Amino acid sequence: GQVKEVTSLTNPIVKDIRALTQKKHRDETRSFMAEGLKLVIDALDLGWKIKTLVYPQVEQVAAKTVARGGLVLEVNEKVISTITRRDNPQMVVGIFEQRYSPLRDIHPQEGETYVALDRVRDPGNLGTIIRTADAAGASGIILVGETTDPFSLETVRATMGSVFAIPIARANTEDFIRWQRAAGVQVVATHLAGSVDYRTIDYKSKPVVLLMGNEQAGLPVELAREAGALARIPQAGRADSLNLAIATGIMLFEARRHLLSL
Amino acid sequence: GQVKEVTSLTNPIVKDIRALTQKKHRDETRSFMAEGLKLVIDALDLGWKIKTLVYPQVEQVAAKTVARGGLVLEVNEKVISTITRRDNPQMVVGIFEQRYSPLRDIHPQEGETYVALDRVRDPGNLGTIIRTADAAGASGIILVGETTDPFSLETVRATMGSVFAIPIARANTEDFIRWQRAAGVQVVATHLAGSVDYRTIDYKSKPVVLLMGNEQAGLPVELAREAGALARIPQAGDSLNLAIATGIMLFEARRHLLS
Ligand SMILES: [Co+2]
Ligand SMILES: [Co+2]
Repeated sequence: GQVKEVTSLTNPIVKDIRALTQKKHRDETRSFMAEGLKLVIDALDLGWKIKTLVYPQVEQVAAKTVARGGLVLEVNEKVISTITRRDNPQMVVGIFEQRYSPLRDIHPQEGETYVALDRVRDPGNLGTIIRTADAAGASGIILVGETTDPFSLETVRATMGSVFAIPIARANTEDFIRWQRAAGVQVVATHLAGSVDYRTIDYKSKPVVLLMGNEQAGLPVELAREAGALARIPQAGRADSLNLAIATGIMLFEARRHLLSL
Repeated sequence: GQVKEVTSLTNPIVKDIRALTQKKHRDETRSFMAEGLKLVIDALDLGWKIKTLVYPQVEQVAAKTVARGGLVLEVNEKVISTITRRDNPQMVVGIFEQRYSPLRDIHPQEGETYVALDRVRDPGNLGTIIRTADAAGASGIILVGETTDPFSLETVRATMGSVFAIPIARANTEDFIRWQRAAGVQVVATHLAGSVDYRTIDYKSKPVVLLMGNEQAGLPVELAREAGALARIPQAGDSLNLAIATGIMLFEARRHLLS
């Protein structure tokens, strides 16, 4: 690794970072950006691999970076707010390697809760669910099919750091169904048609996978057939008009209700 | 003539619609924008005053609009995109009168829950909370102190139309405390110091007001002190998004009344 200074937007290295706004670029580098000195520090203690740092504590992190084998760019106020796209930005920004837990290395144990999200499309929702799942003590997030990107700048930010702290797995629909069948789990799916009251469900017998549907479409029948129980949250009309993050939060706090205490 | 065609983005009438991005014009006209044919329809059925309709059922809405006093504007898809500021926008847009309920006219009763937000600042939080309180059967939202505007475009959007369905009141801290003290309510405030587990509080004896602190400062002493109970949500290792936390509160306060 090495240190190097930059003040030009046209600089080769800066073009590469800004290109992480785009999904296709991030996928090819398997990389992503996270803003915040503190967050950068916490990420390192949790075993995240850092590729580039950008900006007194500042100086020992720069040290740790070069030591494991990656770059360090000192920069002007105009560059940092270009790459992070904020008029008034943070002084520090790390570029890390993405990580996904492979689905077949997940073996749910007693007391555990996972949240599986079928074709989640809103980065706000995805990031808020990740944070909430971490607050609630879930052991993992499983992204099923084509979802919005958990490592995009907008999702990461809405995690407030929880992206570093709870594992995330991705799978197509077939592999997910196979994994769930063989995992010995109670799959609780929110799905209006065929439902029981979320509060009457057995969350204690087996590890729980909470299966949530896509914001607009909801779960398809093939996922919904895979469920041990179909959940609804009773509302003041016969409508289900809950934001996906909110419903997901409600479900996490009920499923772990018997496990969370003051 | 109440129906009228416009081409030019320069056309005065289109500049005034775009002025509803500024808070000051919104406040002095008392008006605001809501996008979507189904939303405009539901607003008209819920009895909101439409000032302006911009664009089959469209024909039906257009006639409710002339019959209730409003103006109709037929326009190019360029025009519609420029007032919104959204790629691929809805094809119908309504401009409505703002409606606040005065606080003094709310007399809470047994089985009712209200949400009070202390200087909420994020438009997406405010909007999802309005929508969630609507879904849970809450009877009112109470904006306490300086808050983000519930009738901004960003808040209205995040409500999914719920801005039309649940009353909104606004009050300075002092009128809230005055109201609350005379209203016969159990105020349950999310606040860490002095708090109990949200699940052990008494949500049955009195109509409940859930009081949710500002996202970073939390509740000022004046409000926390008045609360009948201080609540908290047990977490693994205190940092829920305001709106998630409010949803969880609402669905516990109303746990005994929803089935
Ligand atoms: Co590339
Ligand atoms: Co004006």
